[PDB]
Amino acid sequence: EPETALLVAFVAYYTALIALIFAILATRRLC
Amino acid sequence: PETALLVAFVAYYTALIALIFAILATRR
Amino acid sequence: EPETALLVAFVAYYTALIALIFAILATRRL
Repeated sequence: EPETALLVAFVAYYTALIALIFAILATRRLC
Repeated sequence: PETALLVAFVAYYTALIALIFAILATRR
Repeated sequence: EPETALLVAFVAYYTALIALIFAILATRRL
């Protein structure tokens, strides 16, 4: 599957951005 | 291809772990 | 639970960046 690779990469790219912001929010919530 | 889809799945599961790790820190 | 969750937030931060890299690395294969 050639087109499926972009599907998982985009989901991974946005999910990692969601996890990136949550880590920023969790740091600034305690601190 | 399978070689690129495998790397995209690592990124996906690594993003899932980072997302779970973020939840564990929020609950505390 | 106290200052411990701060370090766990740092683990989530760098793990997400690693996921961002593999998402870009998987795009380079196309």
